[PDB]
Amino acid sequence: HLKREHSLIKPYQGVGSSSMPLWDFQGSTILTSQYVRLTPDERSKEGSIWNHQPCFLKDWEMHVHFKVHGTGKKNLHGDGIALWYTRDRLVPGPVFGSKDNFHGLAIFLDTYPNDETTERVFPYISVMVNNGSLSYDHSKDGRWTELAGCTADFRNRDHDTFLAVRYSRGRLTVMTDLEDKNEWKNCIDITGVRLPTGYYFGASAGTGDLSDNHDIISMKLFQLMVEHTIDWTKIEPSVNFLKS
Ligand SMILES: OC[C@H]1O[C@H](O)[C@@H](O)[C@@H](O)[C@@H]1O
Ligand SMILES: [Ca+2]
Ligand SMILES: [Cl-]
Ligand SMILES: [Cl-]
Ligand SMILES: [Cl-]
Ligand SMILES: [Cl-]
Ligand SMILES: [Cl-]
Ligand SMILES: [Cl-]
Ligand SMILES: [Cl-]
Repeated sequence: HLKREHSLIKPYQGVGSSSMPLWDFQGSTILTSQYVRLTPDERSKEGSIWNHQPCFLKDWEMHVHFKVHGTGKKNLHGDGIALWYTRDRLVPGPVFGSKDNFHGLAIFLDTYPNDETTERVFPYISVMVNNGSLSYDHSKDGRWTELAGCTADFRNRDHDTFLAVRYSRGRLTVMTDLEDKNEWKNCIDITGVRLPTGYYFGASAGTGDLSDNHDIISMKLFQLMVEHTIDWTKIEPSVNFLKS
């Protein structure tokens, strides 16, 4: 149930050949045969990669093989990666290399605590749903708009690191595989998440005074076979909340 057209898999399609590429590469992104480097380990970069077509699956699960790694000493690295399922695509900006006031879903892999009064241990993975009205407060690591999150040790690991994002029937689940255990450990599991079909998958990274290599190695999108019993492209991104 792999959907190849919404995936990035080695050998990358159209790279070193006449075949149709499936992704657009934007900003500081460096394309090599063995990784897509959203930013090099250099300051003040914004790079992204965006699926060349929109996704109309109602129920899906994206697996991302990524690598964040750099030569910054002690805590002097940043800023992280965002994964996107959004109305718009290709616009750079302050939100891990991509535009603010976005429409849809963001999954942030934040590696630098901008918030001087933070309670979190970094890196910190969180999710945000936006109808266009919200601005991600980068200076505060998105504190005001975070729906859920978990600390996650993903930098400079000696083995492969993966993230899974599952969306089906209003349930959004983010899982990690960072500890070389060939298993999905839960990070976030929330319900009442409303997203339309017809949005774009993408990934972006950003660096400022602090930097890191932010690599995407592969992205594999799976269609979930889930029963349904409305115009799904017109659903406004939103979240419904269980009452107290
Ligand atoms: O890179 C770390 C840091 O560098 C600068 O201070 C700014 O660009 C911040 O937004 C960024 O988070
Ligand atoms: Ca941050
Ligand atoms: Cl590809
Ligand atoms: Cl490089
Ligand atoms: Cl800041
Ligand atoms: Cl915020
Ligand atoms: Cl770290
Ligand atoms: Cl390690
Ligand atoms: Cl893990």
